[PDB]
Amino acid sequence: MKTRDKILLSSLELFNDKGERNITTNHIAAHLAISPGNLYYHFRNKSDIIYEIFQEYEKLVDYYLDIPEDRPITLEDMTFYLESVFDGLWSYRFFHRDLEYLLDSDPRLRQDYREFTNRCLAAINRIFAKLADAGIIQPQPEDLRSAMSLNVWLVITNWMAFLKTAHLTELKQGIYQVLTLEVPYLTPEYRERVLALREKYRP
Amino acid sequence: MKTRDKILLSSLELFNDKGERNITTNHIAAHLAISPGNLYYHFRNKSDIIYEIFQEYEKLVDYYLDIPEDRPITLEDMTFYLESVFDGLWSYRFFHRDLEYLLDSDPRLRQDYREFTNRCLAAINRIFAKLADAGIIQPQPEDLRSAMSLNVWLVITNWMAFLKTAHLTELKQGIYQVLTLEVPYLTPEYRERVLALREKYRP
Repeated sequence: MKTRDKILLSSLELFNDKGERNITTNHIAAHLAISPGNLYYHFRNKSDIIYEIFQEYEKLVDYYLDIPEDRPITLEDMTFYLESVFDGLWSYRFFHRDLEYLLDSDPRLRQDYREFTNRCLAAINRIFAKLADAGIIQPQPEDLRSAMSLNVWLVITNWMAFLKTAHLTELKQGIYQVLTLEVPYLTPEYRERVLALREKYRP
Repeated sequence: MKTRDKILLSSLELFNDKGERNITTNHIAAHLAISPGNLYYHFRNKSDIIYEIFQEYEKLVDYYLDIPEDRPITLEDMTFYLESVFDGLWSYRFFHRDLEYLLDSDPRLRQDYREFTNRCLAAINRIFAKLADAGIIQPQPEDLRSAMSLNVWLVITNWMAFLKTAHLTELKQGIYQVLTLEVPYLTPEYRERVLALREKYRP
């Protein structure tokens, strides 16, 4: 692994574990046993570290939420989209925790995150659109589906934060809450299985 | 106004405007034109300021969410509960922004916030329970209602945070998203008005 990749890997670990608030470039250099100057060669400041870490998260989520258009959406796809996004949110937990300071610190990050959020929302719309086509949920108007998609986002991205105030694999039980959003829209064909599936995620 | 009350009022203003992360007791003393020693008399450290500010927010929300039991719940009550909680979340915006560091800094705050969250959730259950009794929504099982109540909480407390990433009275349009949760459970009697009401909050 190249020195640079260690820097990104270790920074992520320290940010997730101690909070980005409390981690400086000197801490990161000390952890990695490289001089401050060595770290500076690869990254001029902490914001540049954070931006590149975000760019890896962005690439990951885009890859998971690249919806296939040549086949119908299955329940196994639904569980994959949900689990993989929840795993992402755990692996990059430092980001959503200090989100608002990170956006304010970096206009590039703010711009990219706004655009990323629209892609994610557009993938949630698209998943529901396909679930309708497959006969899993009842098809809904353009407005009520945009609203419902935002609620999915709001629930998923605030689950970690709720767990810290209520008290790894403890984390995925937020799927139960997301599936609760689509409980009354389930068609007769699938009501039995989707509820059965939902139950397997209960805290 | 007593010197102490100014300290709490001004600390809230500086925390909301600049972020608690970036505000120290010296900044607060400087803003108020009182010596560091004068501030120390009233508050030994920043955590004590924050705890007391939280205790005022807690009292406020408890007062708004003290559900009357001697009459049925109306739609006007529903809008009040929603608007007042959203106004609270704006007025104390600094708290939810740095929530996780604030809980970690103070075990008293962590304990009280966990308990406060249960009271709030228990008021959401109770509001739905009363909406069922009034014939506004369809009555739901104990489990599906606990789940739905948590989704309300998850949506409300993450609305501010979404607005910073998507781009005062701009803030209350999250009511549309909360009411979207109860759209399919509306009874024939009230479907017309609750949707009509929901529309008045559209961004």
